[PDB]
Amino acid sequence: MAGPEIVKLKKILREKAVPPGTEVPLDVMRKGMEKVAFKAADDIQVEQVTVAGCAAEWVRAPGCQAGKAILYLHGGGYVMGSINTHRSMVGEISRASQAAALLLDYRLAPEHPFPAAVEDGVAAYRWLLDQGFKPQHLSISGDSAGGGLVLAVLVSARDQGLPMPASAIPISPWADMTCTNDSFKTRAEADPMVAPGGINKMAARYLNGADAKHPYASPNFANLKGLPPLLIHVGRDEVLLDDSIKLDAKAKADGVKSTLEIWDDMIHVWHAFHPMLPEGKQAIVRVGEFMREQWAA
Ligand SMILES: [Cl-]
Ligand code: NA
Repeated sequence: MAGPEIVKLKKILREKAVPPGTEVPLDVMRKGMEKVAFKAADDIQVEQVTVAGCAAEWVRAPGCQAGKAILYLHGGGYVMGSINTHRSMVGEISRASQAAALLLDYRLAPEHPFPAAVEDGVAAYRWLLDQGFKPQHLSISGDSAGGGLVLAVLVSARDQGLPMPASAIPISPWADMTCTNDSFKTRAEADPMVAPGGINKMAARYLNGADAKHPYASPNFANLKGLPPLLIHVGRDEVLLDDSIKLDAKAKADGVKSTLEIWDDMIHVWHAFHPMLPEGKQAIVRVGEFMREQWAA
């Protein structure tokens, strides 16, 4: 059934998880995420750059093809996460796709609420086009809050007249700020991650009074017509299951070439656990293949 890695991983995550209900201050969560972040592989080279007023890093694994790039939007519920927390996983995505990744330190809430993150994402994409990268040589990817942001950035870029990239790969996307999908109940017991009444708090902090059904905050409610080919990754054992299934339905309905992959026994952004999780490495390899596939077309 389930690999021994995932089983032990779920065990470890449940042991370290903070009890439901307990309110962890934001700076504490932010420092905790930074503290436990995985160190990127020794062969991942990095270059600090500033993009659209944001700190960023070009994350290049060996084997990167010149002319191609990935705009990567990190997870962290729009309130935490950074270049440092995602450098390891992004390095591996760069390895599998044979393309350098632009890891953006976009503005976070509550200091900079919605639509600050979307503006930064769109500006970073504009920046890439301005640097000379061709739309057909580009890809946008991100996890969790970052996965939703991938879609939000695409819709906003499109509305502003920007060309669409060759592909987009949202990982465990959070594309519905309302958090009302059934999976928050049907997949809760199997989701070792936290938890959430904790997730409603992040939505509150990000929106800061904005309509939770705003297209740029919750892409599952947006018009996705014209968006590029999509690869949607999501674990069957996560509370955001329904977000990915509904995103896929919305996309196909809007004429978008969408490919949803629900990985059995997997958890929220299981990719991040590639060091100890075979499925993690596998999923990342798949993201890379899909990106290469779309760039070849
Ligand atoms: Cl923001
Ligand atoms: Na198909």
